[PDB]
Amino acid sequence: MGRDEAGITGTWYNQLGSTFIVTAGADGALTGTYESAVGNAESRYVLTGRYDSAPATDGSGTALGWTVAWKNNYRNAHSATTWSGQYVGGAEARINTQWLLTSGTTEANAWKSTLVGHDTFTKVK
Amino acid sequence: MGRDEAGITGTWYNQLGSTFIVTAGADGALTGTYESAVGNAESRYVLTGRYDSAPATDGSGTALGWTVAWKNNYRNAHSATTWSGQYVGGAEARINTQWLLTSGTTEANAWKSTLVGHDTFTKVK
Amino acid sequence: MGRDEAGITGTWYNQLGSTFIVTAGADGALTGTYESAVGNAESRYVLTGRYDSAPATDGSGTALGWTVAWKNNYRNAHSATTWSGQYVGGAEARINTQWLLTSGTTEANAWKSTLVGHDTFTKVK
Amino acid sequence: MGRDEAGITGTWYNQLGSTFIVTAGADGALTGTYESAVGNAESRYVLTGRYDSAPATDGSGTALGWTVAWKNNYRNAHSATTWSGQYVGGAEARINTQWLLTSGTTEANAWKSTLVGHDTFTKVK
Ligand SMILES: [Cu+2]
Ligand SMILES: [Cu+2]
Ligand SMILES: [Cu+2]
Ligand SMILES: [Cu+2]
Repeated sequence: MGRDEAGITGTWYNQLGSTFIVTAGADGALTGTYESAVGNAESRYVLTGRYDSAPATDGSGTALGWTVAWKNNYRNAHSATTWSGQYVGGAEARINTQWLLTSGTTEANAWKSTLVGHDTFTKVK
Repeated sequence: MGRDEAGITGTWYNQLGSTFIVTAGADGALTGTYESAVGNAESRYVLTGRYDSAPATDGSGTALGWTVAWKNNYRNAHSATTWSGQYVGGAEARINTQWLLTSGTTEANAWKSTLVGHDTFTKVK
Repeated sequence: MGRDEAGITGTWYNQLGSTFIVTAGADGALTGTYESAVGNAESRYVLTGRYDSAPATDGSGTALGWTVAWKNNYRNAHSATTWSGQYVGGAEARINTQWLLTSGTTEANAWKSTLVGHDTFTKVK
Repeated sequence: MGRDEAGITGTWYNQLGSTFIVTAGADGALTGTYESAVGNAESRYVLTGRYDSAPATDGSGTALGWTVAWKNNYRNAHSATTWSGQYVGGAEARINTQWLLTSGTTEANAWKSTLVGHDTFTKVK
């Protein structure tokens, strides 16, 4: 029922070699797993997020976001990343994101708690 | 079972007058609703996210994040915000965040798609 | 000649206890020194930046930004911070900023090169 | 005298078609002009910034940053962008950046004052 439900659902890969597996729900839900090719991470982590299930029909992308807390049965990196971005459909479909990775810190170290970057996800590679 | 499950669960208010209502699950899940006092928003929006359910015990905060897609039964702002931050417990408990708000745009306008800011949430006011 | 040339010029202090000393030029130039209370820093560092020397007169703030490269005669932290923000005049004058702190890294570590945060500067404390 | 003084100095182009012309000083100064291919901008704007004039020699990039206030003789967009990033030398030399673009706003609208993005600059195209 969601406009890009079919387009978003599936496996995505970013420029670092990380793998994102997501199911988009009719209502706007995103659920899946994330596996990072870098950092203090191993195997799959739970992700959850939201997307605009009724986007503009004027060539605009579809806004979405999701979160991974970097705790699973193997490791705990005491941190969470949120990706905020848009899905762009078509022959070379893309999810273009910026992200914020916050670590748990003392109050004294909170100024250096948050990394920022950008990931581009594609259906191939 | 989550260390700050009790501490995170409940109603939070930020510096803009927005209201965040969240339930923290034992496993790391965050579920709830968000009501923004500003922007192209009215009433409650679904949120989902994740938190570190077993944080460090050295005075460090608890990493977490969540997403709101700004579509509900009243409005659709074709955008999504992700908050990335940490929960700090105690007498004046806080969730200190930075956020990324991405709008759906054409490819030509993608350079101006994403706002960034910071929200501090407290249990009062 | 710049509208907030007088208002911006002088000594500013942020929430971390850092000290910013700046001279605003008529043309839009910012020149001065920065001393950080935190991180891999000691004593004063050169800063340079720019501000809007003819801002809107509708209660709006004055856009500005500046850069510090964290090399001086004492230390080199192989990094640079840029602050982007606005000056708000009046009895409790403020410079409200967000910043990006990029470290020199290998290409493999570039994903974790950039910290993000927010500093508020006041004329007192 | 600066390690990458020669490498940084010159004309750079980003993915939007914008042109950055910079001179790197021996001491760490960056001076030049910026011409944006997008947004509320026309012709050249003054930029100033800083770079690490003695970077690490372990394959690491060179940290740098600069600011443009979007006022010149043609237009005033009541805003300033800061780019924070690193210069990576070699056959395909790059300046990889993230940026913050703050507009002058009322206090009520300050939450939506700041855009964030990322630009990659190359010596060709
Ligand atoms: Cu619409
Ligand atoms: Cu631990
Ligand atoms: Cu004007
Ligand atoms: Cu060194």
